[PDB]
Amino acid sequence: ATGGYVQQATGQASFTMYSGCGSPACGKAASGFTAAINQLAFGSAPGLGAGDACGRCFALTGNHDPYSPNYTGPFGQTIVVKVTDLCPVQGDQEFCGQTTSNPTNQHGMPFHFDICEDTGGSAKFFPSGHGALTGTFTEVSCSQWSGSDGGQLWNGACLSGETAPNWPSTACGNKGTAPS
Ligand SMILES: CC(CCO)CCO
Ligand SMILES: CC(CCO)CCO
Ligand SMILES: CC(CCO)CCO
Repeated sequence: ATGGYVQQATGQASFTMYSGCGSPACGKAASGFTAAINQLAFGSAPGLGAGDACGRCFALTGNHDPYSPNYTGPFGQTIVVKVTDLCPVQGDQEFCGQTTSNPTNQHGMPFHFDICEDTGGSAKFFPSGHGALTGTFTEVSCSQWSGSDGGQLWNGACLSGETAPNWPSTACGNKGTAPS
């Protein structure tokens, strides 16, 4: 996409959970299930505002635990998240370090969703004892997402991807150039 960001409506991803998603990088939280997405897909960098992932809705499915490769299941439910947040490239190199020159993480995945625990998404998705998974995602209409957006936390906040057609398309827009 613009900026060299890798923004595909469907693909393979890794998955983790995180806490404290009430002041996320898009500048609006939401009451439904939410996630952070890796920087290369988010479409912005820390401090540069919302990227084009902001507000888009995705159906996530886990089907492997790379840390317990003999575990056969059960996995969790497929859930629909709204992306509200950035999983930065400069932080966790295991999961969100994808760049334009090296577009997969340490699990070989080109995308990562960090699912916010606070509002219930991770309890639907991760079986007890299996908090890091790999699997798939597909962008869906936000008609498939229960929830209400929070208020703007700063000027420029954006979740306008919530009404956009699936990628390829533009809503909030990408900021600067993707990490190399
Ligand atoms: C759980 C929500 C209550 C306000 O709608 C806040 C989540 O950001
Ligand atoms: C064959 C493995 C067990 C698979 O559940 C054990 C030996 O690596
Ligand atoms: C996390 C899930 C594992 C069972 O498939 C349960 C969600 O209800």
